[PDB]
Amino acid sequence: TREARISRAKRAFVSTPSVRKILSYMDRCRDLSDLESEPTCMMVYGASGVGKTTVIKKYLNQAAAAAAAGGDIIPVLHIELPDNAKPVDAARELLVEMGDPLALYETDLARLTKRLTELIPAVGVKLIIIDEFQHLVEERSNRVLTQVGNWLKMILNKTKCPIVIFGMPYSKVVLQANSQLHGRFSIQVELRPFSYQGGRGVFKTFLEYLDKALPFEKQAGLANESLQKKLYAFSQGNMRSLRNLIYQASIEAIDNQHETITEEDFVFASKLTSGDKPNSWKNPFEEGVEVTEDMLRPPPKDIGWEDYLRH
Amino acid sequence: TREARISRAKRAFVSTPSVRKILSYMDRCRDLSDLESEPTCMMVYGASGVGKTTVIKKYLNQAAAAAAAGGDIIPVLHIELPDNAKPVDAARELLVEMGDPLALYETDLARLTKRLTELIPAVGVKLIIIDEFQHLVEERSNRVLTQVGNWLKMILNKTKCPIVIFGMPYSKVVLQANSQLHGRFSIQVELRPFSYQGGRGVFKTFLEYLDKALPFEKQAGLANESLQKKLYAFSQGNMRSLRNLIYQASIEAIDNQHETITEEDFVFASKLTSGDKPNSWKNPFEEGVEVTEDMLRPPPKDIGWEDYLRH
Ligand SMILES: Nc1ncnc2c1ncn2[C@@H]1O[C@H](COP(=O)(O)OP(=O)(O)OP(=O)(O)O)[C@@H](O)[C@H]1O
Ligand SMILES: Nc1ncnc2c1ncn2[C@@H]1O[C@H](COP(=O)(O)OP(=O)(O)OP(=O)(O)O)[C@@H](O)[C@H]1O
Repeated sequence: TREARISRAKRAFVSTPSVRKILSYMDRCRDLSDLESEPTCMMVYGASGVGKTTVIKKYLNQAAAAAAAGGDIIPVLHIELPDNAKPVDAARELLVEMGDPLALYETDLARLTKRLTELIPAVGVKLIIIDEFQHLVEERSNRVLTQVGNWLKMILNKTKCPIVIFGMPYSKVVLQANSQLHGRFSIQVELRPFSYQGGRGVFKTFLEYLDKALPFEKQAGLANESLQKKLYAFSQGNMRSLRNLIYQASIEAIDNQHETITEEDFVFASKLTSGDKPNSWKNPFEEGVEVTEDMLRPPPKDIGWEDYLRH
Repeated sequence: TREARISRAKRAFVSTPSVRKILSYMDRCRDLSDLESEPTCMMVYGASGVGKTTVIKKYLNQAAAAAAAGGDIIPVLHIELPDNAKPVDAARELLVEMGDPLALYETDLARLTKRLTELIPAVGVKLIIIDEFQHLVEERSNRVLTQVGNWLKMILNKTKCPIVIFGMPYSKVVLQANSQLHGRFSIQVELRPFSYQGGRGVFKTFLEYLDKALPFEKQAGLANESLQKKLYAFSQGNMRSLRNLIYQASIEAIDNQHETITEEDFVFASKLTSGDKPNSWKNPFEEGVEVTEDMLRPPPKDIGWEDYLRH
């Protein structure tokens, strides 16, 4: 098995230009906010499985590895909002995250704000990052709760720490609720999936950078004339499922004697990870499924919005 | 009676490949976690009576027999969470378990964390194992409490000891509560019951290894053409009830003159241990009950989830 090759095949990262555009903007946000005056407050979108958490873990690596190895400073922070977040609920988890506090046996929402606003200059927080903004909409109706939104405006105007919010593409109507939240968050971006399969794409260079990143030491055989056809036939532009199927083929090749990912084990990888796909999506690998041109069609605009049509 | 034969008939263990897969993964977790950097933190599932406690007692035998006979080291630990566990409640029982402390007349949850984090390198804990993770969901509603979850993340990030959590299959939504708990627990497995009765199963080899493991010195007569039919008719794939009925037949055979388990005393064993079964489950042994093919049907996916539908 040689589990080093397995973990080294799973932990692989390809920097598409949108990702480095993002990380450049967050360093821009980090040492552009001067902690004297009003911050910049970027907002990042992206659908399910487009690489968001990988982006922020890249960011806390390249921004906080040496400063977390040096001492208890914690300049950048990483937060997910729990579902249907009460303002005291999000505030207390954001508080027990940073520092070494006890911090949550009292739930009073004024005195823990006191403790968090005295601690946010005490350890020297350079940036606060929130992962999951779509948790503030109701399940069965599309009312949105902005107790946490006005609380986040309060902690923004209290201490001038920059905030970078990630979230689903349907989570922006929450920002359409509070207009002061809408104006305070100026930079919204678009981390949409891979667009086309027609040729000379960013998809190409991503694919062959992943190919040299793979643990097989000669060639992976991928990013070819017909392979990206069935690859884009399998995953829409969907980064998580593409990488998942690729990893599930790579483990199958390293289970036995195999020199590269080839045409006997990539099929069984299509057999496993075909579960999340819809019924009208077509299964292209086993016996005779040639792929029409309309099925490599680019992803629509409401690609991170199908959590929202039904209600 | 000859109670040696009774205890030697009760304490019998058959290593199906999923069990040795597990124990290989926990030795992998034990001396893969280096106690310098971030651990691996496996999670194990399994329904009621699938052999979990037997697996961990096998593990503390084969991992800690000689080191517990040598001195007070206690490298591996065994913990069950009490029901509706307060963080101080789970922490104090995890504390009085290891070492020889007094440890629970104070319930302060900061200073006992102090004592436990100075003691976890003092005795040299190699691994902490928790049995019962399903105790953190509410009875009447499906709110889950994650005071203990964030406390377990705290003790995970404080000292870098690997943690192996066992639990019910419906207990994974608790891990879906905290996303940092979800990401910190990477390896989740599937200890599901025995799948089919159709032939050439793992069930076969398990059955005849149990047959040679039985105290009768010629043959047990089991694992035959028609016996596994009524065996899988009695127990679904359910290891506890299968082993229980087998033991209740073996005691009945050794109560009087009997040379093997046979067709007069195995019936009375079906008479006793038919209580836990549902009403629509069919009782197949007494007079004329031939078993249809649909009743050897494989167990469903929500087989460890019927504690969860009603609320
Ligand atoms: N730039 C990249 N290069 C290689 N693999 C990537 C890249 N970005 C993401 N992946 C893969 O995609 C998978 C999904 O990542 P991630 O969870 O960050 O997406 P996401 O949009 O945050 O999904 P979710 O929002 O549901 O968490 C990861 O397992 C990772 O291996
Ligand atoms: N590999 C095995 N070989 C033989 N017997 C076994 C094996 N595994 C389990 N058993 C039998 O199954 C019974 C139930 O064991 P165990 O309690 O570990 O299951 P469990 O899933 O932990 O149940 P619970 O979770 O309710 O404690 C035991 O009495 C044991 O005799």
